[PDB]
Amino acid sequence: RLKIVTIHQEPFVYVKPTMSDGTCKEEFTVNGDPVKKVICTGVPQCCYGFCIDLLIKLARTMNFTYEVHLVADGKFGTQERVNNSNKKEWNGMMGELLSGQADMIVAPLTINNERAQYIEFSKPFKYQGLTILVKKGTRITGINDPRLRNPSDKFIYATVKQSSVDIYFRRQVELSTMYRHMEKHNYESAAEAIQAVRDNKLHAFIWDSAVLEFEASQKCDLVTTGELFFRSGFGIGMRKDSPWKQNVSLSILKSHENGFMEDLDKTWVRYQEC
Ligand SMILES: O=C(O)c1cc(O)c2c(Cl)cc(Cl)cc2n1
Repeated sequence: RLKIVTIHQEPFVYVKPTMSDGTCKEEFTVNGDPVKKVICTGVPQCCYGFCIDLLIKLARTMNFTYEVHLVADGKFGTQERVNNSNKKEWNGMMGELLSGQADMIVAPLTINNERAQYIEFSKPFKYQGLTILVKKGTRITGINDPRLRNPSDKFIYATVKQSSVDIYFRRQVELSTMYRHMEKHNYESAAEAIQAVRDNKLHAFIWDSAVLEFEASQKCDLVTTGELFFRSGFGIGMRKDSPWKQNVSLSILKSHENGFMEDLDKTWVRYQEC
């Protein structure tokens, strides 16, 4: 069985406890359909969501058995220094895939050149990017809006401390002005930041576009605004010498063409009524 590694990241992967009898609660979408779930260890737990639906579709069309587990260190994966040395090694899911603890990463893993040098990405199953969350009525054109480009205590914007977004802004010389402002207001978690916008304590939250659209679709007082920026995509991760490489991509392309990927978006991200 293929060792699948994933991570808790709503709405792509939800993680909940099993019921008293060890099974996963039978639930259904507002649409009325049965929610597909799988046991993922990390203690057996219940995993479901956009990427789980995708894994199932792949497992079925490619005919392969699998077992899912949650990444041990709870990280997506970046190259960090080990034991106070200059030697660096991948942590998170990147690290588990390279070490053999996993044979495939199924999660919203952002595609980028640094990672592509060590592993192989399938064709993107969904595009990725950042957007801005604000309270309904607030007007912001995007990352180039005046109130973002020229910071002041009058309009507070931020992201999550030590997150991929925070690290990205910190490394861009061109964003130094925005970063100096953000570092003063960054939050401990995305949940707290989102709540701060609802409570009018944070005026704008910069974060993953799918996550923010998910939030806006359920909370009437919140909306995303401006054009998506710093784009890329999410892909399935596998070692370079993987035998499922071409087959995973061919399947993803077919799912794009037949409307399946859009169906997943409608189900897990774009909710009807807020
Ligand atoms: O490093 C990553 O791949 C990464 C990192 C992140 O921080 C991600 C967030 Cl908030 C949301 C989603 Cl849907 C995917 C994310 N991926």
